[PDB]
Amino acid sequence: MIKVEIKPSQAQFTTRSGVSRQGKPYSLNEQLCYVDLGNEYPVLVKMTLDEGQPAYAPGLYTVHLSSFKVGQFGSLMIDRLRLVPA
Amino acid sequence: MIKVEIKPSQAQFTTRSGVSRQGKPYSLNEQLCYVDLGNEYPVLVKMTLDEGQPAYAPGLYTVHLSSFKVGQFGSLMIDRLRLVPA
Repeated sequence: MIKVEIKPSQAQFTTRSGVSRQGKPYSLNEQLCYVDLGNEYPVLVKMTLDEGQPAYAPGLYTVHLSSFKVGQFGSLMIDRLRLVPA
Repeated sequence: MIKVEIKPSQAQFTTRSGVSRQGKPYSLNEQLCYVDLGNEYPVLVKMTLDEGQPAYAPGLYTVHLSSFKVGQFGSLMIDRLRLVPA
C-alpha cells in the first residue's frame, strides 16, 4: 500500500478551464498531496479530481484500484490517482 | 494492494533488441501476467523486466513501491511494474 497524505495546507483545489477541440467547455479541479515513495521525505504530487468530487479532507489515504488501467501498449498505467481513507 | 498472478503458461520471457539513437545496443526482456482490476476476470498485462533480473516464477505477487515515480507534469506515474511475492 501506497501511503498518501493531504496536509492541512492542501485542503483546497484550484480549477483550470478551457475549450475542447470541437467546442465543448471543460473544467479540471487539481489538488496537491504528499506520497511516500520510500525516499528520505515524501514527495509532492498533483492530482486531477473526478467530476463532481470535493477536495479530499486532510488525513491519511491509500490508492483505490480504479486508479489503474491497461494502456495502449499493453502495460499498466495510472489513469488518475483516486484515493480512499486509510 | 494490487493482486498480480503469473500463470504456469507465463513463466518465460521473450527478448526484443535494437540500437539506441547514438549507437549503443540494448535488450529488453518482456513477461506477461494477469492483474486483477476488479472486473469480472483479471486482465492481461505486459511487463518489461529490469536488467539482470530472471522471469518471475508462477504464483501470486503484489506491486513494489519502486514501480512509481513523479512524472514530468507533477502527477504520479508507473515507471515499470516491479513485483514482490505476496
